[PDB]
Amino acid sequence: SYAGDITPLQAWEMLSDNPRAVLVDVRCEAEWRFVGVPDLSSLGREVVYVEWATSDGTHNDNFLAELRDRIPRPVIFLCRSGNRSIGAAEVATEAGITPAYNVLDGFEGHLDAEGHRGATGWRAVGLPWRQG
Ligand SMILES: [Br-]
Ligand SMILES: [Br-]
Ligand SMILES: [Br-]
Ligand SMILES: [Br-]
Ligand SMILES: [Br-]
Ligand SMILES: [Br-]
Ligand SMILES: [Br-]
Ligand SMILES: [Br-]
Repeated sequence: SYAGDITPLQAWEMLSDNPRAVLVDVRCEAEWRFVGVPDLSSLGREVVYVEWATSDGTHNDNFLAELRDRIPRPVIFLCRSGNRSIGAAEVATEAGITPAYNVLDGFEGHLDAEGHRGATGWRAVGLPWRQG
């Protein structure tokens, strides 16, 4: 039902090929603040921030209303590790905000053998990001 899963580099490529494509960071405010965020300044646009889950881990029941308010064709959804963003992509799709894509591996990726993230995901592949 949602348009597809794309890897972090594919997401960057899609944004770079489509001036009206939108990156929606759906992580909670605590992750934006303490972990960091993608940086689209080199593409002359802003990231759209709408929490899927709030920082207590529970769903933002105003997500759709906020999403429709805050966007800006392709709309690309980014979570911590690529999994909870599928729900956001499905909500976008059902709202006719399409094509809606999910970023595999997310911003931080999976927990590796040492109990560390930063192995896969947006930052691991060095796509533009900032935490100050
Ligand atoms: Br679609
Ligand atoms: Br990749
Ligand atoms: Br476009
Ligand atoms: Br979060
Ligand atoms: Br916070
Ligand atoms: Br925003
Ligand atoms: Br998320
Ligand atoms: Br994970």
